[PDB]
Amino acid sequence: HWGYGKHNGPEHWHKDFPIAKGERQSPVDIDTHTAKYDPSLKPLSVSYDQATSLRILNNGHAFNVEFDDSQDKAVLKGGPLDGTYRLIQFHFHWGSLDGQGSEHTVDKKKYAAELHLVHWNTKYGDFGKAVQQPDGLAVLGIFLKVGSAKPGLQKVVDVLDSIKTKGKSADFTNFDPRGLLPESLDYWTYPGSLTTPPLLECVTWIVLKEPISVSSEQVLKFRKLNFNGEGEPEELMVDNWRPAQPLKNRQIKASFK
Ligand SMILES: NS(=O)(=O)c1c(F)c(F)c(S(=O)(=O)CCO)c(N[C@H](c2ccccc2)[C@@H](O)c2ccccc2)c1F
Ligand SMILES: [Zn+2]
Repeated sequence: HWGYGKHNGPEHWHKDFPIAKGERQSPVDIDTHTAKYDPSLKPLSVSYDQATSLRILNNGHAFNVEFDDSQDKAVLKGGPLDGTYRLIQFHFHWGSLDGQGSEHTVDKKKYAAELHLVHWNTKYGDFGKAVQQPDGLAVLGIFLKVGSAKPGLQKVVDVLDSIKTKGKSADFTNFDPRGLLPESLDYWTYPGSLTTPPLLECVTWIVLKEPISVSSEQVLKFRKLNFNGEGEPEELMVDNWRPAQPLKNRQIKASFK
């Protein structure tokens, strides 16, 4: 039922998922002056050299690229994390215009889009068990601004015409997610939640300070996707972001300054 429109969007999600009004909901505005530099935070370790992508799917909310996570390959650790987290999928959130689209904001600034690389804690054995845990997931968030093209994105962009509508999927092998990272791994971190139903409070968020640049043409291709299925009226997949939620009790920590 849920989606991103007037009658089913963010302001409605609490009826099916009352945690929507919980104490550790995401995204949030990152007030960069209030974030605490934490000298005890470790550099983030991103090891994606053996990542194995499997498919790409239009799920009617966004598109996912899912990875084979049955071996110890693409892993996030260090930073604020205890233990090892395995990459399972990435997706994006983006706007109808370049001035909105991100879920997190930085001093109220919205970016054109936001990339989420979703990892589960290997101590829980699989992602379905990990989402039931308060430290089950680590999501790496990367802002996108419009400027110069991101060459590492173009393989994604060029397959989107094959998954235009809800339910469509394709083969999507040998995609290297290292091509979506910025130069710097400096980050903010805080405890939060999934930003889509079921909104589980299971995520350690790690948001990189440095955005990647993508071209205007690359993001225009995201905006040609459809929310609807094949043979329903066409509704462009745009503005699939949840707005910032109350920070409540929480402290955002910075790895830098
Ligand atoms: N922004 S976010 O990172 O919070 C987020 C999304 F915004 C998002 F769009 C997805 S999605 O799979 O692309 C479509 C909505 O379910 C998921 N996918 C969930 C997921 C995938 C892999 C491992 C854990 C969670 C979703 O598929 C899910 C939710 C709850 C329980 C199992 C799986 C997601 F986690
Ligand atoms: Zn997301």
